[PDB]
Amino acid sequence: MGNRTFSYTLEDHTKQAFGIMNELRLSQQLCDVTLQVKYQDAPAAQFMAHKVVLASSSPVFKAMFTNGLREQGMEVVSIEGIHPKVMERLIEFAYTASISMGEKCVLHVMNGAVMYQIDSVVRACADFLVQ
Amino acid sequence: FSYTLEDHTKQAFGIMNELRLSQQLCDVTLQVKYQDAPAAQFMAHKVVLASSSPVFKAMFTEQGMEVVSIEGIHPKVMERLIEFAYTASISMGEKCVLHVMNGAVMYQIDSVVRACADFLVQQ
Ligand SMILES: *CCC(=O)N1CCOC[C@H]1c1cc(Cl)cc(-c2ncnc(N)n2)c1
Ligand SMILES: *CCC(=O)N1CCOC[C@H]1c1cc(Cl)cc(-c2ncnc(N)n2)c1
Repeated sequence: MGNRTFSYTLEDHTKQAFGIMNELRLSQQLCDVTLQVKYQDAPAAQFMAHKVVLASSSPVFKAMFTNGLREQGMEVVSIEGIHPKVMERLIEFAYTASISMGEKCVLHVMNGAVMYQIDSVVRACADFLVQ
Repeated sequence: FSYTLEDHTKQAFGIMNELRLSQQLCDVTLQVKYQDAPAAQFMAHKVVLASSSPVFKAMFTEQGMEVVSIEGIHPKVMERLIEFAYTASISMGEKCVLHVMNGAVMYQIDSVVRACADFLVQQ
């Protein structure tokens, strides 16, 4: 009584939500950006995604997408300086909160994570290197 | 090795909520008309609303900003549901729990329905 308002956090929710966002990415629905990842004259690799989700993972993505002006349809964004396999895992991280690596690719991933200022991935890579 | 950063989705939602409140990257405007109350507009991200509700997901699955009209749900309810989608938290009280529950039912947001029922039964 007394017009008091109560708040309730639903603890399973953000994990289920990200799962749905990842599903939509993989079925290429609602996406508004296509990344064209050109590295060292390999053929360009394409990844579709949602700007709001990439921005939520990376201050670099957030600045890129919120700063200028385009046609507010599907934007094709040229990306250089990072291997597509690295960018693939950084996108997967933004949508899953998980990242996989091996001895042969941890430095690659760390380098990408530094470049996109994904601090939590940088720290996971560090953890991996030291063990 | 595989890592899961257990705090990440909470932090990400924080940022998406910030972008919603600053009206950045939004691709849907909900125009909500109820009874005699003033019309309200809510800008959001279709992918985030879809993440919260099978009804929003079906609704959206067009290019650019889409203006979508909704009738027969009070703007304050819709506002609570949007806030939930971006925070994982729902607010209610004695005099609006049925209204929030109705909204959650309509949008098939089962977690929120259950939280409303829990609240109602506690009274
Ligand atoms: C850990 C190694 C690994 O799993 N893979 C997957 C299959 O492709 C090769 C290899 C890999 C993974 C990543 Cl994330 C990056 C790279 C890579 N190779 C060369 N140059 C760069 N910049 N990255 C290989
Ligand atoms: C719990 C009651 C409450 O917190 N509020 C918030 C401030 O506005 C008044 C009141 C409220 C909240 C909600 Cl979610 C809905 C309504 C409402 N009033 C009339 N008709 C409808 N459909 N909803 C009031």
